[PDB]
Amino acid sequence: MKILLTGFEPFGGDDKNPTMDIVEALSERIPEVVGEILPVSFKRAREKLLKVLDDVRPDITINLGLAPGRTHISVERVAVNMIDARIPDNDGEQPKDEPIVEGGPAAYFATIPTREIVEEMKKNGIPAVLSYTAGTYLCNFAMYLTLHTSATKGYPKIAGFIHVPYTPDQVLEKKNTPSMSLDLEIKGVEIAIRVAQSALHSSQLR
Amino acid sequence: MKILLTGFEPFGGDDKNPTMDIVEALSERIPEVVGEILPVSFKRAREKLLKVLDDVRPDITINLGLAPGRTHISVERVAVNMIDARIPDNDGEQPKDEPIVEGGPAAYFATIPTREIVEEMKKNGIPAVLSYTAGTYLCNFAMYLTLHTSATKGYPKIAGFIHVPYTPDQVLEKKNTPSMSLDLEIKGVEIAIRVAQSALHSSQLR
Repeated sequence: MKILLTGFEPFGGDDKNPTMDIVEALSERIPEVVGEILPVSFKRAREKLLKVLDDVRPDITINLGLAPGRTHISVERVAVNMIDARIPDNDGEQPKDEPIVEGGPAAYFATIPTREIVEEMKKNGIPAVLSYTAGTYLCNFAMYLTLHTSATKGYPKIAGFIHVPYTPDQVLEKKNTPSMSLDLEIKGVEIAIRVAQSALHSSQLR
Repeated sequence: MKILLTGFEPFGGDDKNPTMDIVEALSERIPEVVGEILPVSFKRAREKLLKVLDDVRPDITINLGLAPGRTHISVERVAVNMIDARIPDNDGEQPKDEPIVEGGPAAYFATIPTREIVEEMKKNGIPAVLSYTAGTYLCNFAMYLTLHTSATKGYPKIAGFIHVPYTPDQVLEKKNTPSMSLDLEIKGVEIAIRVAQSALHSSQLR
């Protein structure tokens, strides 16, 4: 089984994006994991994401993103067919009210076992919650494209998106801004991978 | 031209729901507006909502709801086919991971001119913003059923959901809880009605 784990480069004024640290950490420890960091660019991310999906043909894909300001790890359930950039991307583009895929469904539900993943994280002492909006920026963009490729091409078999809070080192000068240790974030994503992996495996042994 | 405006009864501990005041105020002021207050009950709200839609055959339906804690009026763009009650309804029912309509689309986009409505509210000094999650409780439930009825039965022609903050009288004992005057909320919803009305009329010209 091959597992694609994607992350994103820094953006919006912050010099770091912890998803890069997570992807690097887990790809190094879990051999079945293939890591790819996407640029915060609608144009370039679309090309890069679709290319890796095609080249790797992963069985499972879990997209990662940083959610500045969130307090818990968020396991996304809904990807919407909409681009509405409240801020420009790293290339300066700021598209609004444009579909991600012309004629595609208004939304796609995540296919990895989202609730099971959230409960497993909590059992391990990790603050986690289900989320019904992944935003309408690059994160939602990657989530939708991944689920759309699954629905139309058959790969990955299942997929989802996980948002993580700022790590402590990112909020030293940010008042009233929540954070979560990198170690907990890595553990949470590791749990997400394993739970999705187990779920898919058992559905293939029937 | 028939416009259906729906609201909700009090719930979750609060003894008042400002949408009732809004619906009453606008129905008395605008002849083409028919008002209906839905119970905060998945079972009874489905019954009541579908019945009123059938009896009224509105051309436009704008569902209203109270969003405790929000700072601005929220013009919803996405209704999801999911019931995930984080708290029970007034009937003690707390369904989770159940579709609203079996086989229905994962989501329905609001069809009233959402961005135009938000911008017109702002032009009139009313804090308003687009929202991509109406929650997964009774509000999203009504939003989805309304848009689903539009898509499958033809009425209403266009629809959407608008969430309003608590009114000041509701947060006197609530710490760090935002509110908005009833007068502004009524004005905002009136604007939504007029803008939607104008858009529908213009789309039927030439």
